[PDB]
Formats: sequence, structure tokens, C-alpha cells
Amino acid sequence: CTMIPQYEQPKVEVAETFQNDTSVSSIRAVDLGWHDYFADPRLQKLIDIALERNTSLRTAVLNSEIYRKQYMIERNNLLPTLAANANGSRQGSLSGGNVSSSYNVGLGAASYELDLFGRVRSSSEAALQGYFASVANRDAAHLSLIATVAKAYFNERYAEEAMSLAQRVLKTREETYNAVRIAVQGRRDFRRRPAPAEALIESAKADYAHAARSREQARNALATLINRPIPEDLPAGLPLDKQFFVEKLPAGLSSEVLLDRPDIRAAEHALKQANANIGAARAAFFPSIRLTGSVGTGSVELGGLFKSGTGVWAFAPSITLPIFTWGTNKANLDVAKLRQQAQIVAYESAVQSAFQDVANALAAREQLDKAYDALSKQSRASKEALRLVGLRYKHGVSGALDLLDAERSSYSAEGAALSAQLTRAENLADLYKALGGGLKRDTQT
Amino acid sequence: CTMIPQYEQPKVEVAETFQNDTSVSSIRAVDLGWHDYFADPRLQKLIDIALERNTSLRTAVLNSEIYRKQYMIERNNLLPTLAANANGSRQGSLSGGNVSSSYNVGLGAASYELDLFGRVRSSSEAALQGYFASVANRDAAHLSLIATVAKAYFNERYAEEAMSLAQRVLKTREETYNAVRIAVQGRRDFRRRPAPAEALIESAKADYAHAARSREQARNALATLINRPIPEDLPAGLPLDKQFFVEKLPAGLSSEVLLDRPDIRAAEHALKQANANIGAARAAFFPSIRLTGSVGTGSVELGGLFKSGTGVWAFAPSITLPIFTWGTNKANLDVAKLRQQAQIVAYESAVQSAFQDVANALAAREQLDKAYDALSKQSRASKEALRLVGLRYKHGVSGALDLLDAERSSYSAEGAALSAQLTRAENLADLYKALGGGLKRDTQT
Amino acid sequence: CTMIPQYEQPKVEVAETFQNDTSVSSIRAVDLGWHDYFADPRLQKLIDIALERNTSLRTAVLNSEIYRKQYMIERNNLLPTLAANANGSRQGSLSGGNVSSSYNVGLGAASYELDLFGRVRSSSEAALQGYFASVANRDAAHLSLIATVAKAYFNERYAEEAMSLAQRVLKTREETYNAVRIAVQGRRDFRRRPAPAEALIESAKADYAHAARSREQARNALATLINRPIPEDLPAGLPLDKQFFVEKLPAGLSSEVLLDRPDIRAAEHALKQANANIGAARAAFFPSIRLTGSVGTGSVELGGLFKSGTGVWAFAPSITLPIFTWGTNKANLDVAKLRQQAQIVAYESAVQSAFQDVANALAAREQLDKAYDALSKQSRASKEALRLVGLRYKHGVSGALDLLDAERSSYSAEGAALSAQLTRAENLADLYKALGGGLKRDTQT
Repeated sequence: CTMIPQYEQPKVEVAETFQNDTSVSSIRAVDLGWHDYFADPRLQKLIDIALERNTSLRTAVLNSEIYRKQYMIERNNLLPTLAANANGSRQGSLSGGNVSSSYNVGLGAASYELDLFGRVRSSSEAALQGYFASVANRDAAHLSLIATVAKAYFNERYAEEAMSLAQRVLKTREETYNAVRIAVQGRRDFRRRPAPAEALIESAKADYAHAARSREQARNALATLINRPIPEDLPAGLPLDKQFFVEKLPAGLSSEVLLDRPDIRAAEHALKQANANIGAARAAFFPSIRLTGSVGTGSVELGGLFKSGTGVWAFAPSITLPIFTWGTNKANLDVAKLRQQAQIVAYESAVQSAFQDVANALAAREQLDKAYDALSKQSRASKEALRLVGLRYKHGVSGALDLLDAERSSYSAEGAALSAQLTRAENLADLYKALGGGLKRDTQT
Repeated sequence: CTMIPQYEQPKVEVAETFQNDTSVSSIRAVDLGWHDYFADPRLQKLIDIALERNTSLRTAVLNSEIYRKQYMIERNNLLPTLAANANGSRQGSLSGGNVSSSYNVGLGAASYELDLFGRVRSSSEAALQGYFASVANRDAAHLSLIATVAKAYFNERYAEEAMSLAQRVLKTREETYNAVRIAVQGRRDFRRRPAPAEALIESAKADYAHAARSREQARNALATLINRPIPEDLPAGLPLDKQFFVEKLPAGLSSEVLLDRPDIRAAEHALKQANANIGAARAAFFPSIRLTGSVGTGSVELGGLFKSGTGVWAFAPSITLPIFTWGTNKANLDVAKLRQQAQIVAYESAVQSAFQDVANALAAREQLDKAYDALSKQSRASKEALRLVGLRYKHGVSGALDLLDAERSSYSAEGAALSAQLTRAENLADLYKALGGGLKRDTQT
Repeated sequence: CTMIPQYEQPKVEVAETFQNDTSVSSIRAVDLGWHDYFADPRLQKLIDIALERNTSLRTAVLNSEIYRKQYMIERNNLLPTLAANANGSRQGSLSGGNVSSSYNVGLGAASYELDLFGRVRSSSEAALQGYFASVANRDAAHLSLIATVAKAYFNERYAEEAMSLAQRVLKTREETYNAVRIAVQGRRDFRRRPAPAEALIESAKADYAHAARSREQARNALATLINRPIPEDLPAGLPLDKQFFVEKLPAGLSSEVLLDRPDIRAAEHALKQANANIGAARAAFFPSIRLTGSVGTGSVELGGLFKSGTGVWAFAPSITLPIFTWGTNKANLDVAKLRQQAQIVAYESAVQSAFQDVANALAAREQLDKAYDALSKQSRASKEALRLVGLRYKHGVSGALDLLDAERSSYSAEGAALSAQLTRAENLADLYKALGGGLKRDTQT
């Protein structure tokens, strides 16, 4: 009989629903394939190779394999190991008298512990739950990869557009600063013209560099995640506003969304493992029995080996039970119980963190949308203001400074739009990941 | 006799005083209870539940309990373990001749190592200092919790006021943008009015969102630290300028402030542990002695068991001393000495980091006060400028742009005041924590 | 014979060259001594003491020493351990009959495992490669120190100049705000003068504090890295533009630059270690042989000990071979192979990260130079604009606001130049470090 306590799931005090659920889509995030979630064909292609070559995933998938093997050897302790032990012995007197030789060549199993009280059985169950938890950690490593490779690609495309944004503002100032010298001469506060002229163009250059630099940092971080230098045959990609298929993931009930999270099911298996370790410590109060056996030829001389009459066998069953261990037996159980008491608060820590991981992602997608829409219409307005003054200068103006200031306000309000355009895209990848999504590639029946 | 070297505290080269001590209060930070340090009744309430339910603290307090148990079992190696070992044996010839059976059912202790040279004693001392250090780490986990839950609450209240700040600037622009159209018609650089009009209102909306989003992130991080969704029956709280009772903590002498730090006393116990491991390795040059004993009934047949005459006893004291170990004995000691040589530089690393942890907190509270006072009077000035122009527009003005620009300068200079109002509050919680404060709830006799 | 597989270096798919190599210098970064790389005599002095006293380096250099010792004891398993075991035994009847005593005092080696199949040899090789890898990690800890202490010093000097920058802008506003009241009375939009007047001076004060605070944080972090409070006898140092000797490091071929990196050679030794662990598991299919021997005096009474005729000796060679282990033998090898399969993907992860570590440092030094040059000429232009208006106000002006606005634009454009002046300097220290540089102090023959 085994002595492992029944598994009762811990009561994590947490809200039953999220105060930010607005979606109605049937398709769950976990159910949704990432290939049907991420839009950019370039990004879709990148994941397929990274999912095949990523070191962290390769490592995480190997560790789960050795935990399977470590389990398979622990289950083998329930079976007798057969060994062919051939040994010899020899005594003799120092003074120069007599000697004695005994040669035993035989086969036999040494101390098979008959697990009557599920001590080896429970300790083998720990190896299984240890493996089961590692598999879930392998899944968590799978989801963390797709989220990371996506957010690192969004940082690239942002910088791509950040360069081009500062590229054409260097081109639109190019046609104006030469025009500000061929234009009809203005006032003497024209001195307030080359200073912002320089201020616009030389900030635009500093921006292009920062963009071009962060572009490479995203480019290089991508080559690491795919274990390969970036290939050539790739579609030019889509802008940040076209990085996701039109869909917002639902997160129904908190109990529902907990089941999909790998890091959560990894916490219950690591707990079930600690339960098994109790069944091993609780069986220590019980007697342990061990069986020794052997066959073969016993002899005094090598010549007599394997000759008729020398055949012997053995059977030595030895059992034992501790009567007073000075509380050590009680103590080792207490440890096994505390080791398990820590796995329920680790399970609680896992849930409370997992809930927060989602509630933030929901609050972000809501507010990174409202904040983005504001910064976008601001860009449109500042762009419109630029065009109006763009005609004023074309006709009769008292200052290119007006037009020039309008260029910078339109440039700054547009760069601030790209900033929120990325932050919204990044969180979208986190929302998918933290919702358990990214498991399968394609959504199917 | 034991062979553990006497504990001499390492000489950490560090300044004796801090160049930022300005306080004169008798009440030490460590002596000061956090309930008498933190002002907000809402925050005071939050800590009491988090201190009872936090996972990280629950884990840290469990680990110190298993280190007590792991110690209790190591002290038990100084006592003989009694076991009732009943065993049987049986030999026999293969050809079909004779057999032999010997059944021994008895009681006895197996190999009690009489620790004459404090080898088990020292190795048991390591288990104690290991436990003593874990207790100090449990205290460091206690202090880190209060500091974290406080700084996470300040981030909430900041966002609460950040929303309301942008809320009324949306309300004050509301009454002006409708008024800027019903006002008497202005010039043609009125075109320089709706652009900043849009720029003010649409930045205020982007601010409210960022504030409302970071509000939830602080709200969610709070629900994690308390292992519970946030309750309802709570006082509305106090503003950031009312988060601390009027008091600045003193940090007298560097030697003085080192003693209160848990992470420091944890470094000396982890060192004392390494000292104990030397007393075990240094006793390896000495002979180890072991005692075997047993009583019970020896027999050839089960029937004879527990029948008169079968009573036997045993006493096998076996001692041994290594003569030449090929330097392995010297090597294992060298390791034990190096393992201890690393605990003094870990102690040094602990102190040099602990000193920096305080010196920064002192330099910050000084400069986050001077920088805050400047940003605050700037807000007052910009607010005053707004009111003056607020009357100009009310009478005879040539531009709502003046008034409108004054709104944004007053809004920006006020939001920059809240930013420094939080950073000053956060560091205040760190100063208390890094000074050893936060141990007891209430300051007492 | 040993059974450790030959070492074949993994094929890391990575670009052969960097798309940012522009230097032509023969002197490699690794070949270049840091004393000939870092310019500031104050910084050069600081490293020499930190390299002697840093805790993290002291720890890293100790761990490599214990790995040498742990190896030396594993090599000793190939040699017999001699022990002088003197033991006694005693049986007796409970009823009150007969007793029996046997006293054996002798010398002998217990179970020397004759390693015929390189099982101990291979397991000892793992201890060597484990040590070899720790040495490389000790080098990586050496390089990480110089990089860290340099970047922490640049942050200090930045703040030093940041304070002085805001110090003289408080001095130049000092002579103007008293002059703005003694100047001839201006218009009624003079109201648009004290608001930016306050805005300039009160931002300059907030800047000085932030600078003075971050100055101490860099000052304190420096005292930690050198395990000592900062001394006095030190040259005042050089500005950020004078922190490096005029030289840009070359990074020829990717294969070339991989060899200098300590973290890379640490990954191959940790791999070679896993190779050795296979030679131990692959030898488990083979029989293990063990030799027991002893000499000394056997007796029934203590008096007979060491008296003629009692001299006995022993020689018990015992060998054994597992026939069926239920796949456990195959499993333990599979683990040893998977443990090694993980060290090649850890080697791949090491390389892909090491390449990125350099490619970013190259792209940064290129773009942090172009972005810096732009922000610098912007400062010159804004400074020039200030002087021109500085003469306008000196003669006939309609607003100190013009001059006052010119002060802030010149102040802000100069502080933004120092910001890029530091970021460029920091990356320069990382480029040197990530290129394997910082090993030797002085570049030599």
C-alpha cells in the first residue's frame, strides 16, 4: 500500500473575473494559433525557424527528456538488478607458515528492497511529477519564445519607420533651408529662424542615428533568437498597424484562464511531487525489508570451479524497524510536510502573479489604445496645420519660422505616434502569451 | 575536544560616518515601528494583511523552519540509533545435497560514530549557523516586503492624482475651447490657436490613459503582494505629501548601522558556518571510531527462537586512522579553508553593498527634497502666471493663445511636481528599509 | 583504455564578418592593455586598486582554486588509500554461559577500484574541465570588472560636469535677473518674462540636484567596487571627451573574435566536461574490479597482539559485471549524452549571444558618434545664437525674453550634448570588454 495523500487543489484567494474583459470572440487565445494571430508574413516566417533553432527552447526541451530518463531509472528500483560477481580471497601467515584461498564465482542480486509500503513507489512518483512539471516548464519556455521574438521584431520595424520618418523630414527641410535663403528677405528677428532651422535638422539627424542604432540592436537580437544570421528571401513586412490580425482575445473566468497557463500546471505538479515525498517519509515509520540471493560455484581452488558438486545458492532476507530515532523519523516527515507546505504557497505565488500578468495586459490594451488614438489625431491635426501654413509661406508670409516651427510640431507629434504604436503592439504580444496563447501554430478543429 | 577556530570579525575597509547625516532624532529607524513611520491609514492597513499573507515571506519563514529541522537531525548523529533487525539466511547445494539455515532475530545499534574530535559536533554546528543565517534572511525578506508594498502603493496614489490632474485640465480646457469660438474674433495668427488647443487637450488625454493604466498596474501588483484581491472597507487614503509621519531617520556611525542590517548578520553566520566546516575537515587527520552492538536470539531453526539458551550479544568497537591519503586529507582541509575564505569576502561584499545602500538613500533624500522644492515653487509661479493671464483674457486680450499656453505651462509644471513628489516618497521607504527599519510594527519601550 | 569521445567543435551558424568593421589598427582589443586604452590617470589608478580588492573578482578567483583542489582529490581515486584499522569484537551468551573475543589490529587498503576502463579517469577529467571552465569564468569576471568600474566612473564625471553646467547657468541668470529689473522698462508682455525667468533658474536648480545626487550614487558605487572608501591623492581627472586614448578597436573575423572571449572558451570546457561524463557512463557496461588487502596481527587476546605467529595478511580481489539492469545502464548513458547535447546548445547560445554582444557594440560606436556630432554642433549653434542676442540686449532690445530664451536653448542643447557624450563613452568601454580586451594592464611585445 502507498501512503501519498490525495491531491486537494489550494484555495487561491483571487477575483473570479477581470474588470477589463470586453471581447466576445469564441476563439480563446490558447486555442488561437499564433500563425492566425500574427499578421506579418515576415514575422510568421521568422518564428518557424526560431521555434526550430532557439537555444533556450532546445535546452528546455532537453531538460524534460532527462527528467523522463531520471524517472525511468527510479521506477527500476522496484526490480531486482542481476550481477555476475566473481571474486577471490586469500589469507596467509607472515612468519612463513600456512595460507588459505577461497574462490567464489557466481551470479546473484544484491539487496533488492521489497517496497511493501510504497517508499520506492512514492519516491518514483516524485520523479514522475518532477518530469511532468519540467514538461510544463518546457511549454512556458515555448510561449516565452514567441512573445520575445515578436516584441523584438516590432522594435525593428519601429526603428525602420523611425528612420524613414526622420529621413523625409531631412528631405522636407532640405528643400526649405535652401529656399529660406532664396526667399525674399525678412525682418531682423529672422535671427530666430536659423536657430530653429538648425534645431530641427540636427535633431532629425540625432533621431535617425538613434533609430538606426536601435534598429541594429533589434536586428542582432533577432539573429540570436533564431540561432542564425538573418536570411534574404523575406517579404518586406508590414507596418506596426498591420502586425496583428483583427481580433481581441477573451479571458472569460479567472478559474478558466488559470488552466491554460503552463507555469500554473507546473506549480501543481511540483506540488504533487512534494506530496509523493511525504509518502516516502511517512513510510519510514514502517519496517524496510531487503532480499539477497546468489548462485554459482564455491571452491578452494580455481580448478574445482564449475566442476560437479561445487554448485551453491543463497537466500538472505533481512528486515529491520527503527524503534527510537531520537525524533529523527518525526523530523524527516516534518521536513517533507514543510517542503510540501512551501509548494502550495509557491502555487499561490504562481497564481497571484499569473493573474496580475493578465490583468495588466488587459488594462494596457485598453489604455494603450485610448492613449494611441489621442496621439494619432494630434499628429493629423499638426500635419494639417503644417499644410495650411505650407500654403501661407507659398504665397505671402512674414516668417518661414512659422512654417519651420510647423514642420517640427508635425514631426514630433508623428514620432510620438509611432512610440505609442509600438507600445500597443508589444503589449498585444504579451496579452496573447500571458493568456496561454502561442501553443499551436494554426487554429484548427 | 572540538577544532573550530575562534570567530574574528573581518576588517571591512569603509568610512566610519556618512557625509549626509543631518537628523538628530533619538529614535533609530530600526527602533521605529513602521506603523509609526508610514502615515496613510490605508497603507498601514494594507501592510498588516500583506505581512500575514505574502507568499515570499511565507516561503522565507518556511525555509528557516526546515533549517531548524535539518539541524535537529544533525545533532541526533551524536546519539545511537536503535533498530530491531530480524534477518534470516539460507545456503544449499545445487546438485541436490545439503542445505544450511541460520535465523537471527535481534536488536542493536549499527556503527555509532563516537565523535571524540568534534567532527559530528562541528558538522552539526554548520547546520545551526546555516539555520541562524536563514533566520536573518527571513528578516531581510520581511523588510523587503514592507518597502516593496509601500513603494507600490505610492505608485498607485501618484497615478490617482495624475488622473485627476489631467481630469481638471480637461475640464478647464473644456470651458475655454467652447469659449474660444464664442469669443470675439481675433487675428489671422489665430491659426496658432487651435493647434496648441488640440496639443493641450490631446496630450492631457494621453496622460490620463498612461496614468489610468499605470494605476491598474500598481493596483494589480498590490493584489499580488497581499495574496488577495483588494477589499472595500478602506479609508480613501492621503496624498503623497502625507504618506510619512514628520520624521527623518538618523544613521549615526557606520559600525552602528551595520549591526541592524539582517543581510549583514546573515553574512557572519554563513561565515561561522564555514568555520564549523573547518572543524570537521581538521578532525579528518584524526582517527574515527565506531561502535557496533546487538542482542537477541541466534538460531538454526525458527522454533528455537526466543527459547532458553539462544540469547546472544555483541560489541564490536572498530577504529581507523588514515596514514597516507596522497594529499587528499590536506586538500579537503584546503577546500574547507577556501570555502571560508570566500565567506569573508562575501561578508565584505555584503558590507560594501550595505553601506552603499544607505549612503545613496541619504544623498537621495537630501537631493530629492531640494529638487522637489524647486519644481514645486515653479508650479506655483506658473499657476500664478496662469491666473494673471486668466484675468487678461477675461477683459481685453489679443490672443487666447496666451491664456491657453499658460494653461499648459501650469499643467506641465504641476505634473513635473508630482513626478518628484513620488520619487521623494519612494526613497523615503528605502531609507527606512535600508536603515534596518520595518522590523516591529509599533515603536515601544 | 579510456572511452571519452574526441572533441569536435560545434558548428555555430553565424556570419563570418561584422557589417560595422571600420578600424584598421593592428593592435587587437584583447592584445591592447587597458592602461593603454583608458586615458584618465584617475581612472587608471582606480582600476589598479579595484583589481586588487574587488569582492566579485576575489570570489571568482577563489572558486577556480577550489575546482583545482576538487580535481586533485578526484585524481587521487586512481591511487590506493592506506588506513591503519584496529578493531575488536566480542560475543557472549545472555543466560550466563560463554563469551568469545577476537581482536584484530592491522593495516590495509579497502576496495581500491582498479580503473581498467577509464571510469575514474574520465570522471577525473570532468573535474579538470570543470576547473578549466571555472578559470575562464574567472577571466570573464576580470573583464566584467574593468568594464563596470569604467562605466561607473564615466557616470561620476558626467554628473561632475552636469553640476558645473547648471552651476554657471545659475551664475549667468544671476547677472541677468537682477539686470532685468534695473533695465529700462519694457512692454506689458513683460509678463512673459518672469515666468520663463523662473522656468530657467528653477529647472537649473532641479538639474543640479539630480546631477549632484547621481554624482553620489556613482561615487558610492565606486567605493563598493574597490572595497574601500575613495582616497584623496588623485589627479582631478579628465573630461568625458578625454577618457579614451585615440584608437578604435578592430574585430576582424567572427571566428577570430570568438577565441578571445573567456565566456566562449568556458563553454567548450564545460562541453569537454560533459564529454568526460560520457566516458564514465559508457564504461558502466563494463565490469568493475576492486581490490582489498590487509596485514597485521590477528588474535583472541590483547596480550597475543604483536607477538610471533600472529602475523596475517589478506588479498581479496572482487570483480562484477551487470547482466540485465532493466535498461538503467542504457538510461544513464542516455542522460550522459543528453547532458552533453545540452552543452553544445549552451555553446551555441554562448556564441550567438557573444556575437550580438559585439555587433551591437560596433553599431553603437558608429551611431553614438554620428548622433553626438549632431547634438554638439547644435550646442555650438545655440551658443552662437545666444552671444548674438547677448549683444542685442546689450544695446537696444525689445525683450530680455529673447536673450533669456536664448540662454535656455543654449543650456538645454549643451546638456543634451553631455548626455550623448556619456553614452558614447560607456559603449566604448563595452566595446573593449566585449572584444576580449582588458586582460593585461599594459600592451607589450
